Amino acid sequence: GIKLKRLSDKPVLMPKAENEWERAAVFNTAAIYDNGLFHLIYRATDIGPHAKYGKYISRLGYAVSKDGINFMRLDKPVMSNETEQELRGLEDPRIVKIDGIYYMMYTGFGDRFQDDYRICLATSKNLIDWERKGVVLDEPNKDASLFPEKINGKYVMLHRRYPDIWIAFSDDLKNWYDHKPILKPIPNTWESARVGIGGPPIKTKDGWFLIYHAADDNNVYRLGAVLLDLEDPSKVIARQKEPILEPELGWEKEGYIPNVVFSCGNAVKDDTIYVYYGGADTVIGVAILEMKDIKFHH
Amino acid sequence: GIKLKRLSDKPVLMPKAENEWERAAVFNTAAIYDNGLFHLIYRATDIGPHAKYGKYISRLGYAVSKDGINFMRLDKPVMSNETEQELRGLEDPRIVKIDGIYYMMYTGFGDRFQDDYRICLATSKNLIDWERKGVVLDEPNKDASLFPEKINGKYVMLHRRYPDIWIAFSDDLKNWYDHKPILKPIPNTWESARVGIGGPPIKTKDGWFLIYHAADDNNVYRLGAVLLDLEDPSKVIARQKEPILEPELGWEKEGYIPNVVFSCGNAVKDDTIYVYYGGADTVIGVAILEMKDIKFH
Ligand SMILES: OC[C@H]1O[C@@H](O[C@@H]2[C@H](O[C@@H]3[C@H](O[C@H]4[C@@H](O)[C@H](O)[C@@H](CO)O[C@H]4O)O[C@H](CO)[C@@H](O)[C@@H]3O)O[C@H](CO)[C@@H](O)[C@@H]2O)[C@@H](O)[C@@H](O)[C@@H]1O
Ligand SMILES: OC[C@H]1O[C@@H](O[C@@H]2[C@H](O[C@H]3[C@@H](O)[C@H](O)[C@@H](CO)O[C@H]3O)O[C@H](CO)[C@@H](O)[C@@H]2O)[C@@H](O)[C@@H](O)[C@@H]1O
Repeated sequence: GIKLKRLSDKPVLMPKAENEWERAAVFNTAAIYDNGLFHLIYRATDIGPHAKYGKYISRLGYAVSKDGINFMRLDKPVMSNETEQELRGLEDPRIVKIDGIYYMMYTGFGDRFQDDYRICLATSKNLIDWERKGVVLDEPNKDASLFPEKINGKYVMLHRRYPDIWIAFSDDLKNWYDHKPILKPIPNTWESARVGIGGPPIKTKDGWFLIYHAADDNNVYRLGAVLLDLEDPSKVIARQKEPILEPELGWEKEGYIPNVVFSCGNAVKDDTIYVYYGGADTVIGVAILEMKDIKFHH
Repeated sequence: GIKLKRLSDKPVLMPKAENEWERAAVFNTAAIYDNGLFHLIYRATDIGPHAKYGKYISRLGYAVSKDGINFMRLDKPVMSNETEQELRGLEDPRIVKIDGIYYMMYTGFGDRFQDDYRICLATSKNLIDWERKGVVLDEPNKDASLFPEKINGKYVMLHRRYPDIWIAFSDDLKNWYDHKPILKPIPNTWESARVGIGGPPIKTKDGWFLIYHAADDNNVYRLGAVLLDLEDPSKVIARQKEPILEPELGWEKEGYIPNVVFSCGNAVKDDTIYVYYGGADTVIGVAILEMKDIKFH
């Protein structure tokens, strides 16, 4: 079945000692192909991203590439910790573009009380200047994105009421309705502990192609794939049994958080999907999948 | 008359010692407002830009800003020294946008023989990925730009056959015709030694507003202003006698090349012109002019 193919045995982006805001880790990046270029909005921390290392703050950087492998990067974050909901920063952005506007959903980590993390929304026309729209769902939640277009006149979002992937609908992005779970962990497998989306889903002629992540009972993170019905994305057409990507290389297995591959971004150019992923919550790699190779076992 | 007003008493961009390609100087930048942002394509050198320091190489960097004062910058040049005409790099870019395409004219400095510098053209849709189109005029020349639109069906360019500003016309950017001088130095003034354009001209209801630079007989560089006729830009309607900008601050007067202000870029947002300029061939500053204040005596 479906296996992602690494474009490089080295990371495509790494932390930068000279800049405090991204000195420790760059990971879990949004990705989009636009106007002839691959664009990354990447999560970056000043400290290793676990409480055992310290009070890490996540900020969002910008990088750009012609080929999807070799990146140039801006020296300052395009979004920084500004609100109370963002006391400990902004995490794990997912971006789609609808009618000339980029919609980014990210985790605002406050850590003022138990489960003080919230899905937040920001919009942009240019990926540099972001306007905050506030909390999307006022509840402990993350792993969220819009679908890249309206379905039957409505905005559609994926979210993650622990430990399951959920879907919901909205007329205006302000109020959400028709919440329902669509994907759950499976006991005694690689995907037993929890599930959550990767990057935003991608429209194909056979359905919505959605990459997801899961953790096993040792907290090893891997990626998998599902296909959702076009008109009712709450309906799962197919779910591949085996992972599409697992920690294999040294920088996937070792880092601040061991044995993690984790995606928040899948850019598309000429029928090739470029899946960007965090390795060990420390660096960013890329792996590809050609659209024609999206096949689920009949 | 017309005076540019500095937005800051500090530079808006400075060299960055940790990157070789822009370690010593950033200056003489293109500038354009697009999609809610100010964009700079800046000239950068690895060492002080004078022969006494060595064989400096110029490369082109990218910077971006919401407000036109505070910039973020990419870590690598968007264009580097690649051809024989660019042995010593790429200098002094001027950019305009026509029908979704950015046209950048820059100096390719080869230094293989006397006067081995040529106006070259590159195009982009995104300001990051540039496609070389080659030499524009095969002759010693610089200080060049397209006009930001076609006039009577034709591309129009400014150039500088030393020491005068010239104009020329083209159907296709490949062959040029109707070369004519439009602006010359004036003896016993601040603009006695030579003249050349600043950034691309800006369309006004009264004519084409063109910032130019000049050097005096001590090689002090200042900016001035002219107005050209809309339909025949070879015709000068007005020329201000006094400069619009001169070296005054420490980082304009002192640096690798003393007493220089030099512009290759003027971005426009909501009827305000943002004139970016090199100071002392070392750093970049910005000064503004509101359209309503464009008045000639
Ligand atoms: O520094 C002010 C601006 O100078 C021009 O570009 C520089 C250079 O100009 C040529 C010539 O250069 C002299 C001397 O002025 C210069 O300091 C040294 C540097 O090693 O070389 C000398 O030959 O000066 C003439 C008088 O204006 C000028 O017409 C010549 O083109 O040209 C080289 C190659 O193109 C360039 O690297 C230098 O920067 C301007 O075009 C701006 O670039 C400078 O701001
Ligand atoms: O969004 C805030 C932080 O959430 C984290 O995930 C938590 C929770 O984290 C656990 C550990 O798995 C984690 O390594 C350490 C880091 O200090 O904190 C613990 O509380 O794990 C559950 C299950 O996956 C999530 O539902 C929670 O959101 C990480 O994602 C951090 O990166 C993030 O800053």
